Amino acid sequence: ATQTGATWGLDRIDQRTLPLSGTFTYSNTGSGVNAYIIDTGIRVSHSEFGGRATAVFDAIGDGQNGNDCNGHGTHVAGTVGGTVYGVAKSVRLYAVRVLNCSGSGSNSGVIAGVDWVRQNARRPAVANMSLGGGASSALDTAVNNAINAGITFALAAGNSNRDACQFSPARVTAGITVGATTSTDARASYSNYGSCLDLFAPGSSITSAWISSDTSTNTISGTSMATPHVAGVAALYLQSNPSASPATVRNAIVGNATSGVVSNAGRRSPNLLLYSNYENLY
Ligand SMILES: [Ca+2]
Ligand SMILES: [Ca+2]
Repeated sequence: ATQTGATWGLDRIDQRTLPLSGTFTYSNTGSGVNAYIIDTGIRVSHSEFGGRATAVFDAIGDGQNGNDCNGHGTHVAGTVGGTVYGVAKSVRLYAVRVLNCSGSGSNSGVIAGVDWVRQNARRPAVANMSLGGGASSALDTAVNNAINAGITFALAAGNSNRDACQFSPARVTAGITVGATTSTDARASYSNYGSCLDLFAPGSSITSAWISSDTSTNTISGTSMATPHVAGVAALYLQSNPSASPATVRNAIVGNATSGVVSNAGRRSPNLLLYSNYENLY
């Protein structure tokens, strides 16, 4: 299927080279795949989700019961799986709320959320963590444990224009750690960089769902916006390869990526940009 009038980040990932086509083509939809959005929640009623999003976990305890009162989680969910703004347009989406209305949360609550996904995820599964903070061996361990249980993790690199290896969970090697690019294929000014990245994806001026209403949208930037394009592609891959381990998924995403197109990628960064096209028997 080919989507016309596609937003730029989707437009970019289905092709190797610029210029943008205005189109996003996909052969799969992530039907049958489960995507756990570890974030500020999801406004599950949003039109973008068509009933495919549900709230499953909330460590904040403010009475939202997984609903998003920030926007970030909804926006991220929309990039993974929204009808118009998403990569994997039939994926199931699950709100694992570990951040509050200001996008803040205890480390303990984040670990609880990861561990909930380890124990309760429906396979095949992808988890998205567009969040981070200071180095935390406990959180690294929770993420490693969940990956060892068979769940692919997409991890934001962070937004300090620093080496990502200083941050958790970006420094978890087994997770797919994602830096941000702009529409000109430059590394975004704020993107973290370095050898803990796996690849880059579109992260600046990304349009997706928001929380002001069930038809709202917002256009924002971050490694938080890059990450869900990777999670989405992982869902596309997992629909065709439902028993694939996280190592196999990571190798398939990194091995398919477009090489050499990211400008100013930063010291020791892999010069690789997400690419969504996988071939199939006919
Ligand atoms: Ca395109
Ligand atoms: Ca990693």
